Amino acid sequence: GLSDGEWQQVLNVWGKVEADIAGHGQEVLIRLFTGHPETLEKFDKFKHLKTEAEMKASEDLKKHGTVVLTALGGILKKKGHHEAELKPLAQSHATKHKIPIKYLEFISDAIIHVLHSKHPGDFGADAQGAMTKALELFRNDIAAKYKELGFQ
Ligand code: HEM
Repeated sequence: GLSDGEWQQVLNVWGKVEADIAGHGQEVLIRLFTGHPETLEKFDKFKHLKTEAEMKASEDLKKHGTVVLTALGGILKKKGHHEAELKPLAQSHATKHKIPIKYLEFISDAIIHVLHSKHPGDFGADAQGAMTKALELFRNDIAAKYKELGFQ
């Protein structure tokens, strides 16, 4: 649950992402894959990537980064009223991709890391607080659907 002022911070930060969605999406996935190499094994189309240089050179990884952040941005713009947008993603990630909630924690922290890396000194403590709360809400509502499905 976020206040109006917190949502305003989230959507202000998101403007930074929308200026370069592919570059942000690429770096988020690279941070996930290099920090948590077990996550790469869930992607049949990226498991061939052995080095970060190959990851950086992969145009399909940048494409998928655009898909991921476009979906997340659509959810964030609903300011919590995201049941219709979130349900299909919860279902596909639990039942088809088999993504444990832990990996959603990993990618949430990766987003925070990338924002500081690309905007050092321009991602203030209030903005980090609000973005963190928004990603916690996203993860918590996914977790509720995971529990319904019995997925661990
Ligand atoms: C912010 C969190 C995430 C968002 C918004 C997101 C979004 C998406 C979307 C929109 C798709 C394509 C449609 C679909 O299959 O539902 C997708 C596919 C997929 N996601 Fe995610 N995802 C997220 C996190 C993760 C994480 C953490 C993992 C694994 C560590 C993951 C694994 C996958 C896989 C394996 C696919 C299929 C890729 C393919 O072969 O095309 N997702 N995701």
